[PDB]
Amino acid sequence: DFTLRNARMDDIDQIIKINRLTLPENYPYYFFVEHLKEYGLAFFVAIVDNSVVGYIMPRIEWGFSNIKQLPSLVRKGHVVSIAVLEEYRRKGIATTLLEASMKSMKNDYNAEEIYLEVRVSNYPAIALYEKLNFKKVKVLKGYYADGEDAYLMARPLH
Ligand SMILES: CC(C)(COP(=O)(O)OP(=O)(O)OC[C@H]1O[C@@H](n2cnc3c(N)ncnc32)[C@H](O)[C@@H]1OP(=O)(O)O)[C@@H](O)C(=O)NCCC(=O)NCCS
Repeated sequence: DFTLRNARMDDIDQIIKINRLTLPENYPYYFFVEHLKEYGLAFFVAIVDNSVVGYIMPRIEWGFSNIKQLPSLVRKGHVVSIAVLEEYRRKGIATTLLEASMKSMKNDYNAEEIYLEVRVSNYPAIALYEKLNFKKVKVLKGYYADGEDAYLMARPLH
């Protein structure tokens, strides 16, 4: 009962409201637009009833590796943001978004790994990443503004 496709500039508003509704980290419009162009092949939306109800926003970076079994310097895919509207959760959306984005990160921008930051209290997110074989590879102490820690979580791509 849903549909995956690459993000397009007319989704930006839907993407923004979802961001505003779901998350405390509320980037200005131009931030989504810029990533959408730079890394659009790996930028996906989830669609139900011709509405956007979930999105994933990537950045591709180059720098030091997060993971033991990778080389020192690497191309890495950074999940900057991912949200699904509360009404539509547990229906497999965030798993699919991550999978599409990873496949793209790998085959479109040559990522060797994909990492992210997640609040240590965000149990259902942590559960989703571990299920897709992300591992906790660092605890960022007092990472968020309120002072909450994050786990940096990461996973190689071959
Ligand atoms: C809710 C959220 C964590 C996952 O979205 P989702 O669409 O439900 O993801 P999925 O349906 O693909 O869930 C797949 C797995 O993630 C875990 N998971 C997802 N929602 C969960 C929930 N309420 N409770 C416990 N585990 C959950 C589970 O391990 C699930 O596996 P399973 O259903 O086979 O048992 C998150 O992506 C979201 O939409 N909103 C929360 C926003 C947030 O706090 N952080 C997002 C960026 S850090």
